[PDB]
Amino acid sequence: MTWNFHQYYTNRNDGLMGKLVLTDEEKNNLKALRKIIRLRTRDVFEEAKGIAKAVKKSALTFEIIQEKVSTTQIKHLSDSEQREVAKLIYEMDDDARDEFLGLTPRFWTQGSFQYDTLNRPFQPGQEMDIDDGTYMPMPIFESEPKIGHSLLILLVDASLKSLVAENHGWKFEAKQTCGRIKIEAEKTHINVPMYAIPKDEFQKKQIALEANRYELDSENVNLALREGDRKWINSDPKIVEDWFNDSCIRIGKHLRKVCRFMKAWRDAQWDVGGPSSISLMAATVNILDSVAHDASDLGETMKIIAKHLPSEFARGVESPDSTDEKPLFPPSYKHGPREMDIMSKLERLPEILSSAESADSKSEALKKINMAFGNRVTNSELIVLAK
Ligand SMILES: CN1c2c([nH]c(N)nc2=O)NC[C@@H]1CNc1ccc(C(=O)N[C@@H](CCC(=O)N[C@@H](CCC(=O)O)C(=O)O)C(=O)O)cc1
Ligand SMILES: Nc1nc2c(ncn2[C@@H]2O[C@H](COP(=O)(O)OP(=O)(O)OP(=O)(O)O)[C@@H](O)[C@H]2O)c(=O)[nH]1
Ligand SMILES: Nc1ncnc2c1ncn2[C@@H]1O[C@H](COP(=O)(O)OP(=O)(O)OP(=O)(O)O)[C@@H](O)[C@H]1O
Ligand SMILES: [Mg+2]
Repeated sequence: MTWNFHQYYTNRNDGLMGKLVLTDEEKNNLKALRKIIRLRTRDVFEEAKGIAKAVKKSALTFEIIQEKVSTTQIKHLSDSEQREVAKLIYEMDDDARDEFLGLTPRFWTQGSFQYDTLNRPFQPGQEMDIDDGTYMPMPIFESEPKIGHSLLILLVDASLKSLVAENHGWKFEAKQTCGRIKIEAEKTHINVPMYAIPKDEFQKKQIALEANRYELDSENVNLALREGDRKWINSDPKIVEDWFNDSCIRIGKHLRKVCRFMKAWRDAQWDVGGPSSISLMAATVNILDSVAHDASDLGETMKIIAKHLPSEFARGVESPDSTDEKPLFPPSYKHGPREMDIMSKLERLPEILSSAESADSKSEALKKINMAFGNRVTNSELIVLAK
């Protein structure tokens, strides 16, 4: 007997899609969390700009600057951090100070929350994440921007830390590409990567936008590296977003669904680790662009995807952004223990899907396919006998 799994995957209630898509409680909870961080980040920058504006008018001692800082939200930084902030503001150039007084922090969400691939967590320790980037409109720079890299990082840290001090169960964590607020009890964390963009082009596009009811020069979108050798690196997140969105248009609405399923499979096989979300997306896109498939039957499509995935990761997965210094996934001749473990799981997937298809009953078919996605869908009646 052959079983069809289309309803198993796509049913918005009892199906896998029904288990992966965020509830209104979780979705609005993430939006509220993002709103709080955006408000605080802007308020913190205004407080810092207020101190700098006082400096501009009447010359203040470094002593007075440090006491002003201690009263603001910057106080939630360490004593050494508070002092450097007061030092940077005090030792700031006259021309550099004018640039800062006009600094306007902007925000734009990237990642799965933006292109709607965000799944509900499965195993303990797994969390939902919002990738809300902060943009700093400044003049184009080559090496070091007008407004210091150190100052921008500290002010963002102060904003995040000030929110942690106001919430039990919240914790701050610094990664290489962003600052992070972790909410363990809610299985949630928000990442805040900082970018530098051309102020002139930003104002231009903003003026045209408001009058019409717009991506800037990609080479001038600089990501701030916290612990890296380089303070800045040209990493435009818009490249990945446009790539995936264009792929969804080119391939169809079933692309986001199958991408969710592979990520759910990833969450089921590893409590932590496994292939990156972007690597799964890129590989899946390559398959649906090269191999014929039927969107009306995502059960067959997933089988087709699982069949070709191992060869995709073996070849190595190229990044949608050619600017990337590394591929999303290494080729076979560069595989270590980590990649071999991933290859082992990938080769196992198609066997699991086939086994579930040849099960003796709906009940048996459910638990077999649940080997790939874990126990989420409990309704075996979603599985129908193949015509
Ligand atoms: C990203 N971007 C980008 C560009 N170009 C290139 N090459 N790379 C880039 O990364 N161009 C545009 C943008 C960079 N420039 C801008 C970034 C942010 C803003 C701005 O006014 N943001 C608003 C919020 C936008 C939002 O919530 N938006 C919502 C969308 C609507 C909603 O969710 O309700 C959201 O963030 O989810 C704000 O700061 O309050 C204005 C311009
Ligand atoms: N160019 C480039 N961008 C990346 C890479 N990895 C992550 N990013 C960016 O970082 C953002 C967040 O990526 P992830 O959180 O790992 O992927 P995701 O789609 O959010 O997956 P989940 O977080 O598991 O839902 C993405 O929107 C990408 O733009 C990479 O290797 N190259
Ligand atoms: N090439 C890149 N360019 C810009 N940002 C990136 C890039 N790769 C990852 N990021 C950022 O890092 C986050 C992805 O996290 P990563 O894959 O580094 O593991 P992690 O979440 O740091 O692991 P852990 O949760 O154990 O700290 C994304 O939210 C993204 O904003
Ligand atoms: Mg993410």
